[PDB]
This record gives sequence, structure tokens and C-alpha cells, in this order.
Amino acid sequence: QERRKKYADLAIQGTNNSSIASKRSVELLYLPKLSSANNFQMDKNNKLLEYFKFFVPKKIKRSPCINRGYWLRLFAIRSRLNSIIEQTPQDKKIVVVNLGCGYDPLPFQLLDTNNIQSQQYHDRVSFIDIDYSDLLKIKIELIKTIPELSKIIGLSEDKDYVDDSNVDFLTTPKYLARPCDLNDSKMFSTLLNECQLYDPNVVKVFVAEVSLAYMKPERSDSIIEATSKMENSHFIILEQLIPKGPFEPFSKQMLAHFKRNDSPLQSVLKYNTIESQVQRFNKLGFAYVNVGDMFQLWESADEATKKELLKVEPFDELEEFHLFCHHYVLCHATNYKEFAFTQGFLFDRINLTVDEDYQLLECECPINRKFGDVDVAGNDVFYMGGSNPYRVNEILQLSIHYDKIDMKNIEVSSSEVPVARMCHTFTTISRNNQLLLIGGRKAPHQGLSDNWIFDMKTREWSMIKSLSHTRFRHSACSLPDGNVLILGGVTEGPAMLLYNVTEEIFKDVTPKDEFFQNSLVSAGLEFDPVSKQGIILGGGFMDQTTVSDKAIIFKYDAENATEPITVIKKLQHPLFQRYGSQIKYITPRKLLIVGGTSPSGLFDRTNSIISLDPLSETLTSIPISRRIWEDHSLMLAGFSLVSTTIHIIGGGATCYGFGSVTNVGLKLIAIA
Ligand SMILES: Nc1ncnc2c1ncn2[C@@H]1O[C@H](CSCC[C@H](N)C(=O)O)[C@@H](O)[C@H]1O
Repeated sequence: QERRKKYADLAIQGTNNSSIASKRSVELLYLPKLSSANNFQMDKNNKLLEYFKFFVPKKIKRSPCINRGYWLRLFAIRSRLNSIIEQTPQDKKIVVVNLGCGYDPLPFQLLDTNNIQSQQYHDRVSFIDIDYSDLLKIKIELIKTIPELSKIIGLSEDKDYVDDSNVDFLTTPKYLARPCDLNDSKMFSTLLNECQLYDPNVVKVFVAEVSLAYMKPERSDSIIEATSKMENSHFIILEQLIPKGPFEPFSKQMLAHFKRNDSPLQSVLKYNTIESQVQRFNKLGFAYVNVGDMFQLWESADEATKKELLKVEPFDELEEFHLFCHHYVLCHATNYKEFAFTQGFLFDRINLTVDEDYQLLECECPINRKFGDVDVAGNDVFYMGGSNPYRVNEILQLSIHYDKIDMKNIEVSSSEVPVARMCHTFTTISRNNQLLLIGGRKAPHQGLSDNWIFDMKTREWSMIKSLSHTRFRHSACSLPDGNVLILGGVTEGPAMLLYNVTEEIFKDVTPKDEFFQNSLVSAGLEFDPVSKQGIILGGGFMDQTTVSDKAIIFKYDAENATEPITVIKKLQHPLFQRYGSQIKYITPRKLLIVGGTSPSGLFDRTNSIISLDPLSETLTSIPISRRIWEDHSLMLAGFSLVSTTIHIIGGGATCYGFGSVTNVGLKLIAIA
């Protein structure tokens, strides 16, 4: 009974172990590499200061996606506080009240007069830290026994001990620690009054950084409503969303992960979306709301900062990052009209016809790998490379049947073979007798330039001419003369290349259109020999921020030696703004568009897979049934399309350390 509550409470307190360690990972790897502009923590001699180290027992390392997300989380809270400190008259006291503070050293980072990067916080800002008693006991003991922390808040720095380890509160002029189980709304309301937070001459900033997330909506809402009664208050909440419901690919994994750790996300079940948070805050007494998800925060970072962030460590998991970012909200509310959400801080805030000719079915293809590539060489299908979860150079031969897909490994006969890789292309050439391997990467800082041909008959690999520039996440397609068009990728090389198979030559065929001034990463690409046209769909740019919302129609003149590729037409649509999608002509007048991720939001059952008639410029939805959406592991990242009917095979994703998901497999067939 009470054992259940105590256990639940301690499990929730334990989530702080994970977040503090992840923040420490960022302090270790990121902050030393970011200039004074976005360092958070530096002294007058340009030397980094550290605060998270006091609260974390070991060196910490996380995946690049996780680190990037935690830097973004640090930036989220700091940016909101900056907006308040910058606008509030400098004679006013500001009190930052951290609700479920865990071991977060933010107050120390901000109050430290050695930290020249927090100078605007040194004079009139105070802090109140609130968490469960048991957790605060530990935090306070650390504060009182660590000289650097004690000095910041004016305590004795000569003590490496405490008289009483059960003390769960702390009082100093600029920092209070106050125990409260936030599920006890009445105790919290009393606490606000004991701290005199009703004083209208004092600006309050309540922060709930993935803390209220663990509480039932009735309990978290009671806290929000209690703070609304304090004149001149802000409420900043940073927590999870499930914008498309609990069965969206990433959402499903996220909810299960938190449940398995006995710290379920309870409030998000009521507040699924950005709009639901606006309505929530309005109802609870905060009329003025500025809210967006984490990708909007990323887009808002200035260029210099973006440039540095990309250079901190190798990264190439943008689909995962899109998904993560759309699952976290940053909501900043106020209860007073005088506070302006200014330009630099402000967040900006369709029913397709259902296709009647084609439908989506399950069709198991447990190749269970991602970011390889595949092509058809006669009646046969060959998939090469990718990761599962480590990179391979293996070739699978696929035999496709209406109901399932058979697979066998192809033993190779040559002494030399291409290194294991992902994000390469693999394209049929040589009248269906060979397969061309272009580029790819090992780790993200290990883009490759070595190209190969695999001969099906002899099962021998041979290395051919290398690219002058490494290139991965490019797209490729076969042309009607048997040559191969190569588009974009992460590369310093030309935006578009043509590989002439017989001549063994690469040619820069970058079209004379301003669209091609920047390399396009993970775009859909296909060419139709019948209508003699091809399409480029979506694609990101090397800023890892911008994604094209264009479908570009182009044509190929084999007899033009200098300018064989020309743009015919550009179509623009929000559902074209995808990174890591694939496209395939179902018919000369019907292009299938599958998957990928978007910077503008999450795809759902109705728009993950759509179809475009490029001539008449019509669009339809190819809906994913409730059944397959809910009951099967879908994840349209790093997948491939094959047609002997189009099979959607391979793919998957690591969901921000909430577990991994493998795309099971789909098939698009004609409706009889
Ligand atoms: N009912 C409750 N009362 C007090 N604290 C709570 C609480 N429910 C959750 N929390 C606190 O919320 C914290 C979540 S971990 C996040 C810690 C901190 N806000 C940070 O971002 O670094 C935990 O320390 C947990 O104990």
C-alpha cells in the first residue's frame, strides 16, 4: 500500500540519475568545443567551468543523438530564462523555482561569479529547489560538503562533512532547497506562501523540466493552477508529447520504455499535443502562452551556433533526431500581459483523397537491417550492406513471393572486398549482370570514396575508379542508356554526377538551376524510361536543419555532353518535405512516396505513404490500416523499395535510448 507509493516515488526519483548523467556527458564533450557564445560555463580566462561533475560519479558517454538532444534541452531552459532576465527591469527580484529539480546544478552555474557566461544572473536572481525529501537530503549534503558549491551560496567552505545527513531543507540568501512531494497539492500551496512568492514586486519563474511528466494529469495540473495565483509568474514546462497518439512508431517505444522503468509518462496521455498544452495552460490560469517542440528550438539556434554544434562530434541519425524533437515540448506561459514574447523567442504555431487503385498490406521481409541498398538484376533481387546494428558488407539474395520474402547469403569469391558500410547506393548495371556500389560510410566521420562492382555470375567484387570526394546518403538511379545518375549526399563534391559505365568516367552534370547550389541529402530519386522524366523528392541540406519541400521533375538527354540534365518543373507541398524517403513510379503517371521524417511534424497513418501524379499534380493518401499501425513495428527510416507491386523492406531506428525498433515490412498492391 504505502510500500507501493514509496517504490513508485523512488523509481521516479531515479529518473534524475539518468538525466544528470546525460547532462554531464554534454558538459564533458560539447561544452569544451563551443565558443563563448554558447558555452553556458566559462571563466574570465576562457577556461571551462564544470558543475555537473559534482553530482555524477563517473565519466559519462551517450550516443550523438542523445548528446545533441541534451544540449538542446540545456539550451531550451537557458533561452527561456534569458528572455525573462533580458526583459524584466533590472531592479526587480526574479526567483526561479525548480519543480522536481533533481540534482540539477543550474542555480550554482548561474550564481557563480566566476562564470562570466552567467553575469546577468549574478545580482537579482534567486533560486528555490523543490523535490522529494529523500532526494534533497542527498543534494544538500553534496552542496554543504563541496567547497566550490558552498562558496557560491555563501556557506562555509571548510567543511567536508555535515552534522546531520537527514536535513532536507537549506536556506541561504540566494538559494533555498525545500522538500515537497508535488502530489500533495495542499503542501505545495503552503510552501508557495512560506516562501512569500505572492509578492507582486517579485517575478517568479516556475520550471518543470521532465518532472511533472511523471505525475497524473490531475496532480500536475493542480501544481500549475496553484502557481497561477502568484502575481507576475512564468511557467516553463519541458516534457513529452505523443502528437499522433500512443501507437506512432517512436511514441509506442517511448511509452513502453518509461513503463518498463516503473516511471510511466502519465500527463502526456491527457496532453498529447502542442495545442493541448496551450488549452491546458489557459484553463489553469495562464492566458499567455508561447509553445513549440524541440525542432523549432533547433531551427531557432543562430547559424554560428549551428555550425559549431555540427562540428562537436560525428552525427548521422537525423531521422531519429527529427522523431525525438517532435516528442518534446517547450511551453512557456505567463499570467501577466506585460511580458512580451519577442521575435527571437517566439514560436510559430489537409485531407487527401484516399487512393482507390492501390493498398498497403503486410509482407514479412525480416532482412532486419537498415541503410543498405538493393536492386533487381533480372528475376533476382540483391541487397548489400547496411547495419544490424553494426555495419556489414554482406549481400543477401531475395526471392519474393506474394506472401513472404525468402533470403540467402551470397558467398563471395574474391580476395578483396569492400569494407562494411551503410548509406551507399547499389545499382544494377551491365545489362542486368552486375551491381555498382558507390560511396557510403563507416562511422559518420568516415565517408568513403571507394567504389566497386559486384559480378553476379562469378560472385566476385572488383574495385573501380574512386570518387574524388567522399560521399554518403546520396541517391542513385539507373538511366535508360545503362548509366547511373548520382545525386547529392554528404559530400564536398558536385551536386549531381553521371557515372558512364562503359567509359568508366564520372561527369559533373549539376543542372544550371539554383536549387543545386547545395548538396541534397537523402532525397527520393527515380527515373521513368516510359515518360522519359525523373523526379527528385524532398531531401535535407548539409546544415542538418533545412529540408526541401519540392518535387523536382527533370529530363535526361543522353546526347547532350555538357548539360544532359535539365529541370522541367518544380512542385511544392508540405508532404514533400521529407528526409530519408524513397520514391518509385508505380505507373508513368503515379509516383509512390514512402516514409522519411520531416522537420515540420510527424507523419501518421494517412500521410506516411502517398502518391503523386506529376502531370496532373494530384495527390492521394495510401492509408496504413489501424491494425498494422498499432500492432506491428513500423519505422520508415533506412528502408528500401523493391519491385519485381512494390515491397517496402528493411529499416529501423534507435528511439533516443528508449529502445530500438525494426521495420517489419510492407507491400503495396493493386486493388482488384
Ligand atoms: N511528486 C513529485 N514531487 C517532487 N519531485 C518530483 C515529483 N515527481 C517527480 N519529481 C522529480 O522530478 C525529477 C525528474 S528527473 C529531472 C531532474 C531535473 N528537473 C533536470 O531536468 O535535470 C526527479 O528528481 C523527481 O524526483
